[PDB]
Amino acid sequence: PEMVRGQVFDVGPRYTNLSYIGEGAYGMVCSAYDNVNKVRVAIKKISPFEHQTYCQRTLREIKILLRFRHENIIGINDIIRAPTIEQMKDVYIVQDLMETDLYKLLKTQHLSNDHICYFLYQILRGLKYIHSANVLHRDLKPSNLLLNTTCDLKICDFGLARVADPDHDHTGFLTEYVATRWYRAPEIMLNSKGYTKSIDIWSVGCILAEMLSNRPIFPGKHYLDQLNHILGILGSPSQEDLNCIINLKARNYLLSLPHKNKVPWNRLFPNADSKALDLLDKMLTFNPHKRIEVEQALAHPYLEQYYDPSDEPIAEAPFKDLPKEKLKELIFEETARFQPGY
Repeated sequence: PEMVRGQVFDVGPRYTNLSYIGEGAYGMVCSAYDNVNKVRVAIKKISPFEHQTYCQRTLREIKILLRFRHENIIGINDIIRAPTIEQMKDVYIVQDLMETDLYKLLKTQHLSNDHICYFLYQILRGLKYIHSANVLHRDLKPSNLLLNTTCDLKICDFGLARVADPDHDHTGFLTEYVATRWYRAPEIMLNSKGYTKSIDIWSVGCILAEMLSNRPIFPGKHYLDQLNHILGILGSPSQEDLNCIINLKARNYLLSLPHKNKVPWNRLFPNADSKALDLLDKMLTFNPHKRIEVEQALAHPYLEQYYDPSDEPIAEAPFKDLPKEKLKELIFEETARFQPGY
């Protein structure tokens, strides 16, 4: 069995000539030569079975990626695992090799307005599909937007995804949250569990801002700091927006802050296309009920050269506490289609 950094990475005989990429979110990633399709691919080794949280996230990711089929969403090409539950200790997920990601690109490359426009279009087209499936991604950020050498953009990492549940979105002030801090919507810190589509649009708006300047717009260092970054640019919420926040601790926190005026986008982003900044404003709207929706964003004048709703498909099959032993069996079942025979 082939080794990579002295750990087993046994994908053969189909996958050979391995090169290390990284130590992943949790699990090692290599490129490898696919000897069937005659192209290099990406492979991630996952070893989740001792922990119910890792079983849950792995199962969730696999079920979603296998159900989805869209040019702006990473697909699963193959899944390698043992023929029996008892022998199954790792799972290998095979994807198209994506040479970079928006995180890497932003650390080194100035993006043209044409690239920003194209990347935003692709993000929203993929997101239209995800949301049409009643799914929230909940961890959109540059490193979760993969790109290949022709700049095809594919959303990945559905580990924190959920079925949308607006009727159970409410919670109290300072309720703990798991998704990446810099791309969290203001309401997460105030009164939201992140079970509405508007959570994802905020993250997209953060990404657009980042594309414009190569720097995160709201780099908070700790839970409440993230909200305070947001308010520093958007300015104090209006009375009407505060009236929407019934929770007293959340509303009173916002009323305790000194009045702060809006920082105009065109001062933050003096080289930006004016239509890009109009769309940015609408995605980075404090009130989630007033925030633009994905399909509305696609129809925005900024994207008019790409907008084509007939070429922006929706999902055919929208989605509607298990011990790790049951989750292992479900992962075994979910990966069965890739085993030799059919």
